[PDB]
Amino acid sequence: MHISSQQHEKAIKSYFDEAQTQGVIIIKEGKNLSTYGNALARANKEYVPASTFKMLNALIGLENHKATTNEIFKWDGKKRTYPAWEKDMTLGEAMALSAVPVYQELARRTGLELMQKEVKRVNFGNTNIGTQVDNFWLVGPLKITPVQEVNFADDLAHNRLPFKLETQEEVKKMLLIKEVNGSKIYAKSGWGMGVTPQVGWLTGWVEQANGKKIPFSLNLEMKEGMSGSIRNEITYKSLENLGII
Ligand SMILES: *[B]([O])([O])C1=[C][C]=C(S(=O)(=O)N2[C][C][C]2)[C]=[C]1
Ligand SMILES: O=S(=O)(c1ccc(B(O)O)cc1)N1CCC1
Repeated sequence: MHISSQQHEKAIKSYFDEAQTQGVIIIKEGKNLSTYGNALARANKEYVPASTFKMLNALIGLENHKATTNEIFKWDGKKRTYPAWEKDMTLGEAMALSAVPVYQELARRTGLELMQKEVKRVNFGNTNIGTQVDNFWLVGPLKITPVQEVNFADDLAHNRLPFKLETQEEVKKMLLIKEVNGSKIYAKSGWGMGVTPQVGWLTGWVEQANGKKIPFSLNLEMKEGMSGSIRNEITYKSLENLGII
């Protein structure tokens, strides 16, 4: 179409500039990776996955029968960092709320030995989980690049990960976050709150009406008093500017 690549690049860069952060959004169309934003060198740098790891945590737990999709993880009655976590929920509900405590219970059921083997088997990021089964995705040592995250999303969107088809479909059902004029957006957000600087992620794919799937990964620096929803807003504006939604 008739908009120049120079104009697309400038527009998407301006979304990051206007949020007063530094970031990149990687788009994959077929095999071709396109990098946009205001800090392109972030594309092959390593960051903690933070809550984007919930996608893989869920695959591993379901594959290894550590939970079912209808199982209700009970709230233990203790005060949580966020009040909306103070309730009983399924893995899918916990995905949408990014309820760390539920996914920490799942990681503990899986256990360190099995978790390390599965993370190696999938070859996710730097593949190192260290010795602490319940926080390795939050504070290190596990790290991943935005290129690696968009390639993970590409794999999951096309059922190419080494898990059963049914497992992948169950996790994909948990990730629907927006529907825009016949396009569906499947994604998981991430916010590394226990690292400095703090990393923000939104990793997923657009499923267009025609069936084509376009993976993406947004990566940026989360700064003092930014809203979580800036990740979503920059992402939707960028995908809209490119005509993907
Ligand atoms: B996630 O990236 O959406 C996510 C990570 C960490 C936290 S947390 O710092 O509030 N937490 C409770 C124990 C670690 C929330 C969300
Ligand atoms: O995705 S999160 O990191 C997240 C964290 C903070 C906000 B906010 O108050 O603007 C939104 C989402 N998360 C923790 C609970 C959901």
